Amino acid sequence: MNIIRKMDWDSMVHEYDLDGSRLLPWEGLNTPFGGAWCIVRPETKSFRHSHNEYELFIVIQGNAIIRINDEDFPVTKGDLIIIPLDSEHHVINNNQEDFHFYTIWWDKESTLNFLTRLEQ
Amino acid sequence: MNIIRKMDWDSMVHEYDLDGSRLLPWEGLNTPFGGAWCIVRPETKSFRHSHNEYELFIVIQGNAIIRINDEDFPVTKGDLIIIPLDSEHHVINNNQEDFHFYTIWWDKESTLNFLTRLEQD
Ligand code: NA
Ligand code: NI
Ligand code: NI
Repeated sequence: MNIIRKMDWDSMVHEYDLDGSRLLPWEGLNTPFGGAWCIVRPETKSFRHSHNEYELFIVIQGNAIIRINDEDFPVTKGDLIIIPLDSEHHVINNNQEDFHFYTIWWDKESTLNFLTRLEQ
Repeated sequence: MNIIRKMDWDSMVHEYDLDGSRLLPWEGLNTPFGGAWCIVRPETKSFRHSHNEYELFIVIQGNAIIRINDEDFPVTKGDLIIIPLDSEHHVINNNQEDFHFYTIWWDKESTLNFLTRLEQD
């Protein structure tokens, strides 16, 4: 089982108009949530969407405006954002510096699935 | 409820020899995990402990050493670290700049407690 994953900034995967690195798959790691390290590149904005799976953002570097429903939030390093269920959300980076955040998402399914694997 | 919590660094609570900002409590937030934004100050180390709970570190800023049962894991921005269950873990910051990481921890008690809450909600 692998304790450490060194970040490889050369193998980010573009998805939702951002460049990310997903937590999963990770063999041996049983979690009740999913995650991703996300980079919104300068002068861009991520794809807008909503969903039935709880989510929060941990703001790591840079500055962005985060738009939830029709509202905007200035955000910066250290800020936490909880996205309400059924909310359109996306991230706007107007700065000449990459915007980094980590997202964690979870629901009933992911939590039960964690419990099942500890059973088995 | 609160959609956003702006970080105030001054309000961090010192514990295990680091400065932390715990996620919980957060009214109306139901999670199957806990967590915290942690800073190991320059030229300091955190309090070593072991536990049954699962735990993951997301390394945010700075360079530092995670010692897990005496083997040392050098880490930087972007690295992720799983803490094996019951391991003897702490964080060593030998240089001149703050070391930041986010810890997320979880167990059967926290997941089941999350499920019980939706059902009660
Ligand atoms: Na600093
Ligand atoms: Ni989302
Ligand atoms: Ni721990």
